[PDB]
Amino acid sequence: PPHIIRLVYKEVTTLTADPPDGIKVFPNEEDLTDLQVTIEGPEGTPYAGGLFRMKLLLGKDFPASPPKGYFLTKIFHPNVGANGEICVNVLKRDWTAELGIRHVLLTIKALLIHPNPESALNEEAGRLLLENYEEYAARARLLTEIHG
Amino acid sequence: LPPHIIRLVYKEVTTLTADPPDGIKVFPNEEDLTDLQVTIEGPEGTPYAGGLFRMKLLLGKDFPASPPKGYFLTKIFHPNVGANGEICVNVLKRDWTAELGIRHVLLTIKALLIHPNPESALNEEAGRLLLENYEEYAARARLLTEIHG
Ligand code: NA
Repeated sequence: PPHIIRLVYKEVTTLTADPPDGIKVFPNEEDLTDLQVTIEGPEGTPYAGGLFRMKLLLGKDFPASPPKGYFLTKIFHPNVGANGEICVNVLKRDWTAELGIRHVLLTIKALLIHPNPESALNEEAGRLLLENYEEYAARARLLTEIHG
Repeated sequence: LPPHIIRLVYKEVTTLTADPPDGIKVFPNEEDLTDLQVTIEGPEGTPYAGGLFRMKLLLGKDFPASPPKGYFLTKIFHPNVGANGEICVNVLKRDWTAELGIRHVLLTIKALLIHPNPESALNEEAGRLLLENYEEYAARARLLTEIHG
């Protein structure tokens, strides 16, 4: 689909021109709907110092609906499930089709800073976060040192 | 107030001020390097979208040992903002260290507008609504944003 080609152009060029801090995007030359992404773990969080790889699958309907996202880097996070699937409450609730990849990635980076344990795919991470933050952070830091 | 802490605030606020993160602007005042004024744009795709939020950062005498105090001057309907604009930011209270800069504080506050923390809520009604009836929380938040942002 041509809109995908133009759309990836529009999305990737701007992302690389005024890059958000710690974010980089690698279009798969074989399949432009598969967008690979690295996000540096924000300072002052358990993910600090890590490089987190993820992919964004842009459906044919993008941007009518947001992409599906996966952390390829193993991570201990309330809103990241066993297969690496991401659940972002602002994406599934306040999405409009004027938004694009920049918004998606800033929302995911911001979720690393302030996870949402209510909508937790990883229920252990979510309970620790609310009830025993130090134990959540210790487990999030160790996976960061191994996998980031 | 120590002389070594001042040199680093000088350099950090200088580069912070001329090249801030997207949606952030910093306005130091000549009278007091420890009174920082900040505006944060409401991130697109949140109920704060389109608004411009004013806040101040105070660097106390224990800065950067203790983190700065933050206040929203713009009125906002947000779970982690108190009635007088006090900001409560959980990751800053728990994962703070002296090496973390002003830039990091402002990004964490901006990120907090995207993903509020209803469980640590200063604004009990905002936090409750976010968890039970997101659609009204968002409307209230959008209304205030339209008036004040
Ligand atoms: Na949150």
